[PDB]
Amino acid sequence: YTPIDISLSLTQFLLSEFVPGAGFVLGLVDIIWGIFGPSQWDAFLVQIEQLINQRIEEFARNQAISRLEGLSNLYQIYAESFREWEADPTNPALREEMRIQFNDMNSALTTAIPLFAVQNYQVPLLSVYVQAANLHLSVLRDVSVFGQRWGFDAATINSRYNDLTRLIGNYTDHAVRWYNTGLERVWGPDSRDWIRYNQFRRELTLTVLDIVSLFPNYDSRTYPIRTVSQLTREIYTNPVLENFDGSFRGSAQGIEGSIRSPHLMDILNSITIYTDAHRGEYYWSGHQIMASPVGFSGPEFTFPLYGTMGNAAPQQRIVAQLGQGVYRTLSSTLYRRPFNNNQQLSVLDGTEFAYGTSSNLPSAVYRKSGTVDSLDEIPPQNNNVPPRQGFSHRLSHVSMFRSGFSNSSVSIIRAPMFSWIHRSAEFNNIIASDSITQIPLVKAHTLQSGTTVVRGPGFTGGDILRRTSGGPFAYTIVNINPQRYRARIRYASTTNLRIYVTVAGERIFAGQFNKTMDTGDPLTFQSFSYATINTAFTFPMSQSSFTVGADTFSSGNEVYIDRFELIPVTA
Repeated sequence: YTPIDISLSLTQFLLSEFVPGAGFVLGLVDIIWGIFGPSQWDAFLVQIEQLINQRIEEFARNQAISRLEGLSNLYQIYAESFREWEADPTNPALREEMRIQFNDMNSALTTAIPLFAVQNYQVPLLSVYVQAANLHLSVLRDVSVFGQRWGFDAATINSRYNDLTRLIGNYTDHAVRWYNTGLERVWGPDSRDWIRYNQFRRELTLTVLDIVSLFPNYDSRTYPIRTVSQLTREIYTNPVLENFDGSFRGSAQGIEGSIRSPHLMDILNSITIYTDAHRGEYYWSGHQIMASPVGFSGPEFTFPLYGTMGNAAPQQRIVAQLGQGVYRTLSSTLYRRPFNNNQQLSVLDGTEFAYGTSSNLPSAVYRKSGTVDSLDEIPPQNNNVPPRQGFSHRLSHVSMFRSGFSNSSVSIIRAPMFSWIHRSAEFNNIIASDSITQIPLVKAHTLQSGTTVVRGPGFTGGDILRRTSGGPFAYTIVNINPQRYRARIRYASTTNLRIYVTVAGERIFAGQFNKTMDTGDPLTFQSFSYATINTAFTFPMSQSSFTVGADTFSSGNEVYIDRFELIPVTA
């Protein structure tokens, strides 16, 4: 029912079944554009108005909704026209309609996008804007790969491809511009301001940012074959903070500060919870987390203590990661609002950890279960299977916003922050043939000195690595699935430089590449480019080591790398 439900089901369709044809077009109508009436575009608008406390003026609101329902009729016609032509691609009448349907569908999308960027209303119309933007690029990709078989000429086919590459950027820049602007207009000093701030961050990551991160994959000339992306970013939930209503007039920075800093991806192995108690009320006081690197090549590190190590109950409540990991939490909150030390409480007295499998697997119950369901905020991506099987995110970290002490404090809050990484972020770095595999560099094993993980711009799928002086970036383990590959790095830089790759520690291939931006410049879609290394190579071992670095530039510049790509040579 909710747009967050719908956007996650669309994201997986754009990750797994992202090959063009009749099946891809039949999918867009069956998830988004098959809606009759306005009851689905209304909900897509309400989900952001309810968040920013401002409704779109009804003229621009009806005009945008009716413009969508107009596109919804046109694309259904375009869809059924595509299906007829694929079943018989020689019929001249089917090819003529195919050219006519695209020319009408393209022009009608070009005329409809301005209605989703109305003056002083671009932020609420954003999820609708990216929905229409995703549709415009898909049909501009169809002509680049099928237009020559429809009857289009080389000149008009090439003209539409330059529209494809230009709009992958201008749509993205518009989305990140008004995501950041909308994020700021909600951020505030007090507690309920942060709740609105993190909810805006969570719901628009799922309904906007996760979709825009896949726009580059429509480039049929950059990705001539199949490609798979990995969303490594984390989004957060707080059962204690979100379940109650009263705004704790304290620190929104203190909560945001309790979020972990940009980091390499790690697999949450286990968590040990310590239990304190106050006036006959036992609760989750603190915990300790153990995690492992991507793949499992290194040992497992343990994080410093979160919270206080209370022994009101035995510490033995260690919870592991099994099956596909933890997909869902059912927490129970304990509040205590006395009347003017006299302790206040804002803690948890129980949480169920549900496991992801295609079969039965019993939960991990800390003390007891509750009805503060993370599934209500992390909905599943597949709905025709039980949520345990069709989950969209896996638990990756459990930090905590903490405050107060049982000794000498009047108020106490122990609210763990649940970090949810996307499911597409695989446990290991699998390198596949017959497909262009994308490994975001945050999936690396270790960083070398002088390499910084920095918050991503918003369109890369996650955070990125940064370096300001020549040297290796990170060292990552790969797994290969008679094949040789071409190395391609998506990078940003303020200087001409040399990007190199090192395979198994021995052979090393490099290349001279160009700068993309000036110094003191925001990270824009145009600031990123593809640096392809010419020579192709093999992997000695079935599990290899892959180093990517950059040098030959004056110190004091900025070099960003989002990911590297491995391209099969045969295809």
